[PDB]
Amino acid sequence: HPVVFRCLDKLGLTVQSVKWYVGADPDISGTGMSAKERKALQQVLNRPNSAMSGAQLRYAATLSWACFGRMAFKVSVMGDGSVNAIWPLGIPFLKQEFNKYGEVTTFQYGDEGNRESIKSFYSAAKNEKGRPIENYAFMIVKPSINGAMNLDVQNTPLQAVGMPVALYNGLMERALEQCDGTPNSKWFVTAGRDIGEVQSKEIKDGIDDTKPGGDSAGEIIFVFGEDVKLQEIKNDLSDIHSKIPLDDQARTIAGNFGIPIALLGFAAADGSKFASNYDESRKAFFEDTIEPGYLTPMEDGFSMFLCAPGSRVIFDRDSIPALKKSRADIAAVYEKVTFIDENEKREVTGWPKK
Amino acid sequence: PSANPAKIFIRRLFNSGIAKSVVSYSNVMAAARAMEHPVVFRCLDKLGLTVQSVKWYVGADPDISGTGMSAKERKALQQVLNRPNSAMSGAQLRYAATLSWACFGRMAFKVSVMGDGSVNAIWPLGIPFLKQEFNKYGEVTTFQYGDEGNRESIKSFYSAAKNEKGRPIENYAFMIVKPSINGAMNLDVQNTPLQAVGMPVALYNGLMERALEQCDGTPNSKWFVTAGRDIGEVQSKEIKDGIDDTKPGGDSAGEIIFVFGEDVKLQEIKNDLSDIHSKIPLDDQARTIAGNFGIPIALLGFAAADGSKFASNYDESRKAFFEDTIEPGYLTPMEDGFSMFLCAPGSRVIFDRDSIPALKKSRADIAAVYEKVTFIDENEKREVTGWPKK
Amino acid sequence: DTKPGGDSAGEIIFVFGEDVKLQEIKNDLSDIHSKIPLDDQARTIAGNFGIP
Repeated sequence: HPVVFRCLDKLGLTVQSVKWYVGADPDISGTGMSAKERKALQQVLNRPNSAMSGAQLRYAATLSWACFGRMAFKVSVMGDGSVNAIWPLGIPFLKQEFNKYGEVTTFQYGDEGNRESIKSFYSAAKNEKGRPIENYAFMIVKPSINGAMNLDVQNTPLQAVGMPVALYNGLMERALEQCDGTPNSKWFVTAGRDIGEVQSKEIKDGIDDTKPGGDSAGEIIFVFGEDVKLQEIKNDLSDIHSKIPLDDQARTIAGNFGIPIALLGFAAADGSKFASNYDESRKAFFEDTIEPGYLTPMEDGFSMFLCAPGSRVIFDRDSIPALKKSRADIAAVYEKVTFIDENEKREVTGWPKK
Repeated sequence: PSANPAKIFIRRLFNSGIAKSVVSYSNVMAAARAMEHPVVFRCLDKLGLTVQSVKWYVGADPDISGTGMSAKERKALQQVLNRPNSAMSGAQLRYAATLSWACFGRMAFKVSVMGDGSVNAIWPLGIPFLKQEFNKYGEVTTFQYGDEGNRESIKSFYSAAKNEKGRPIENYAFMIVKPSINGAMNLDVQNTPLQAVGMPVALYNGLMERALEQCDGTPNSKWFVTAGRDIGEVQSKEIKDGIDDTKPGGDSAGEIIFVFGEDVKLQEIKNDLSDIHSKIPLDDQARTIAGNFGIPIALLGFAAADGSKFASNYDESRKAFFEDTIEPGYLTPMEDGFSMFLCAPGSRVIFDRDSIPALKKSRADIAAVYEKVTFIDENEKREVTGWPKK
Repeated sequence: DTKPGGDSAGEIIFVFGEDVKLQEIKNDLSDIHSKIPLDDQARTIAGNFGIP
């Protein structure tokens, strides 16, 4: 779709541009992984397998989260529990099973041609530290109103963009049909019945000689002894595509996804009134949509299902280009305050303790 | 080897031992006509030039260390990276890769390697002429390049024989892909902007065709004169000769027309061609096509009615286009793929993102601010502004 | 034949011997969705939740 695809690609690229790393948990300590294990998991976090890097994994995860509101992955584990590979699963081809208490016990991945079964993180055998010692899979779900998180209730923007998309498609289809179906002419000429069998040809030959490149281009048309009539045809195609409703549908679709329409490149007549300038919109889009919408869910899910307690997967927010100038300005402002310790100043602006 | 979930698909879609096309014929035709379009060609050229403007180099990996290539090997690979082969330089390789990525959503190259594993040349491969084969576990084994009669087979990086260090010791090829929704990556499913710009392009072409047809077929006349039947065989010629003499350069140019004793009628023919090309929809389609490619319309050159309402200046648009489209969309895939398939672990191919002319003023302006901050080390100040550690 | 791609596209229409009548049809869909009341209802819905 010429509108929804742009939004999905924008979200995917924006979430892709951000990195992460394996760090320590500020809140809970003591059971964390050693430095060697953290560095070992770091390598997998950069090259999950032989056909994908981290950026592509982020892109696929973002697309899955946007379209379906849930994402899943498969994890390969060695004998001692350390991870060595990660694979993404196609949400459309995934099925799950439950026990009588409601915990997921098995993931069924396949279709009518081939099938594969995977043990869930809960049902997989574990070592003394609680880490799995066999291949397993896990999935993340966006909550809903009812509160039953693992059941077939979804929360995605595509729920509500039905009517706008339908109307947009209808208007564009009408516009396409009309251009091909409409005669391409500008004059409509009629004549009486009292013109012979030859002067009738003569008249049209005389008119045709005024075409560009003709023998009498640019001259007047003189007709003798006959009342011919002309009717100008005003083929007004300036509103073939129904500009106003078509723009409104695009605005609604862009809004439901949480993307300021200025960043999408589409038209908006009142930019300065709300979107004061490009940079503020770029900053606001990130801070208000990407951080609480896409970064946090993946961060929390990977931290819950890969790292042992005491460690976490952390996204690097402050290093993004869109926030460099603001970060520098705020950092320069705190340089003057003196009732605050140096460590607190560092903590506020995103730097770690010395 | 059997843990890959991708085996779900390739046993159904791509029978083992049969080479299948990377892209469908319709995509190839769509790409072919794009280069001849007055709108899509400009966008593709803009992307290609902007991407080729950026240099790279071979450097050390900042996250993983050890067992990497020495300085000599890195400098040797630098020569190949600067002069890939006898016909193309680095910039042309970037241009071709950018066009392939923009049109088909995937790029492939062939790498020539000497006996000891060091590289000596690199060649680009045309996506339209490329086919690939899979084993039963779903990993690519052979790349088929050519046609039914003239053919060349290339072993993939995975199945090529390697030395004890894991580097290939014979010619091979590799391909990069853009993920999609269905999860699987190496299948015949693509992700390119050309998927979604069908209707705009079709409508634009239709409107321009109508404009040309109207231009070449509308009578070029300004007056329509009619006369009665009660005019002799000679007076009729006299009337027209009298009217004709008022043409520029005539004997009676600029004078009045005085007709005696006939009821001649005269109507003006207002040929209004001011809207021959359907300005409004034709501009809307161009805006949509430019938008889908992620290029601000101001940079392309086509006009818009709200330039100052969003973008205060031109430089901000130039900077934003780079930072939001070129960096995450094109530079990162090529960087990651080349680092994965050419350099040994502990090393990486790095683009020089901080020397672009568009960002020269911004870097200095930000650097002049950290000079005042004092609760940060000098090394941290250098790092945050892109400078290497002392 | 005056359709785009036809044998006589762009040329005039010359009908001899009949009183054919031609009417222009203006399908004005620029207010198909009732822009103003719809925007007012959207604003009213947004206001009650306390979201600018």
